Amino acid sequence: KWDYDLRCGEYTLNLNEKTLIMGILNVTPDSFSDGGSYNEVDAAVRHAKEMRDEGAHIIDIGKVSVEEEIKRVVPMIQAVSKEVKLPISIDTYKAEVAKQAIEAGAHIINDIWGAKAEPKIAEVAAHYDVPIILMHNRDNMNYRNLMADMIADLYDSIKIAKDAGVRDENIILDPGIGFAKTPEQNLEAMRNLEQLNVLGYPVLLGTSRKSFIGHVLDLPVEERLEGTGATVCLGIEKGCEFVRVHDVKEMSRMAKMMDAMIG
Amino acid sequence: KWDYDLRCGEYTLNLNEKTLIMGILNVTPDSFSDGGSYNEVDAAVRHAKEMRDEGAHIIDIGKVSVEEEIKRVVPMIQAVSKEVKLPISIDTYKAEVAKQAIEAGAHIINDIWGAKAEPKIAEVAAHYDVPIILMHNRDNMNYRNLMADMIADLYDSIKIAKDAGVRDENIILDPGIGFAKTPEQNLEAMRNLEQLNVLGYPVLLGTSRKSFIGHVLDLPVEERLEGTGATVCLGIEKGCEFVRVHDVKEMSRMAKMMDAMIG
Ligand SMILES: COC(=O)C[C@@H](C)c1n[nH]c2nc(N)[nH]c(=O)c2c1=O
Ligand SMILES: COC(=O)C[C@@H](C)c1n[nH]c2nc(N)[nH]c(=O)c2c1=O
Repeated sequence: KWDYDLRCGEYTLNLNEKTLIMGILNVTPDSFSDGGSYNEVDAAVRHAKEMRDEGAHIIDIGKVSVEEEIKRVVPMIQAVSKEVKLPISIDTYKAEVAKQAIEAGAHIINDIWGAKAEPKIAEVAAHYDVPIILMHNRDNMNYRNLMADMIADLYDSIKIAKDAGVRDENIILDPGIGFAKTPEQNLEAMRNLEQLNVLGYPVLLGTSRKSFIGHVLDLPVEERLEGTGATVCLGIEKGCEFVRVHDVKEMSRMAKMMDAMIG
Repeated sequence: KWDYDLRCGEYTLNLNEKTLIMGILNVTPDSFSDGGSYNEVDAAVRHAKEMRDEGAHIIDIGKVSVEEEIKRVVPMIQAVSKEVKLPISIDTYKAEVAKQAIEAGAHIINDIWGAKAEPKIAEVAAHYDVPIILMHNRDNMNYRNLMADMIADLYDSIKIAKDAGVRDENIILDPGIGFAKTPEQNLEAMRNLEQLNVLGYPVLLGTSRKSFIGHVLDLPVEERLEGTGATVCLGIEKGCEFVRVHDVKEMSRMAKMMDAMIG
């Protein structure tokens, strides 16, 4: 299906052999600290190592200014990248934060605003030649046709990315579940996820422990592993290449079993 | 989709509103005992109650002779049925065991041999007017076309059932995952499960903690919740009306989330 590999500098990711697991890193910051403290960064590193040991293929790291956001995240990327042999993505929508994070050692950019909040981030991406995840987002829930609108919206991000020099192969899409969508809309997007495929890019799903799962099951954030699991399984069936998750152990197993079944 | 309800005597099951959960009952027998002992039956009852409390819609209860099999199972059905307001299925392929179990208070018959080991069980079913689950089974793995063969095989069971007087509405099918199939064949059957639907009957999936999950994940029986989960999710996507499971709590949540998503 994919005639290319996601090239991530020193690491290469194969889009065909298995669903790729993106682990979500704890960023619990130290009070008293601007960033880089031993407690912050060591807690971070230990979590990255755990996620690595549990089957994570990527480590995702990401109010508050840009000056600060950098002081916070840069020390973490520097440490995790040295100590965890695994590609790193920076979870930011800010061009300068993305620039700093890549200089620090991040391999992938992860923009929850699909390059629309700071189009210059697409230029950063083009320049450094790193994959960029463009997630579906908007400031309203005023759709006329959820999926058609989503696809139009995502496609507007593809345009910004390609206009900036981003190679097709460095583009990944994200339905932006839990964003700018009612609970019912999130379920509808899940139900029709396979439609994103016609756009011709790898798809990352990010549903981990989200509010719509709590809304279906009526369970708090810490009781959402089974709901996340369902969404991950459905997502894999519908052709997604990555899943962004907190529970790396559990979701790796479900993903692996799904992979085996869908052949 | 279903213009009828599964009628189970005092209980009625709706095939449309949600995936129905069949909990698998522990039958840990007492040594020294022929059956009916306080420890056996109380352990059984407590488990049925737990499964009830965890979201189970049916309680499934089932070397060794027929005389004995009855002495073992009958006391359990009598107690569980009195004390757990939930339909009960007897897991047997023996006509007389099925007869005794229904007299005891079982509502559904569950035949892993699809009425081929003891065709008279279909007559028991017709007579008492209870739903019967016909599972796919055979004494060899010598297929020419797994799915086509399976469908032919299941259909041979439908014939035995209908020839005996079994109303269409009292028929449920089961792909018989983990039976007469290599690991690779089990995965293939999972992958193509939706094909069972053309037969026009409700489908029950029974994959809980099975060996093929252990074979994909390389994990022991007690470490198979995530694998079971995957198979349950896939199965629901492919149109199954029931799932037969050990982990009632966890699988109820995954099922419920799947239901919400697939609308
Ligand atoms: C730990 O989870 C979060 O930090 C919650 C939100 C803020 C979040 N951040 N970034 C994301 N990035 C992609 N690509 N897809 C997502 O669904 C997503 C999110 O849901
Ligand atoms: C606790 O699990 C078991 O007792 C293992 C086997 C023996 C088993 N018994 N009956 C079944 N009945 C239906 N309908 N579908 C099944 O997959 C199944 C089975 O897998």
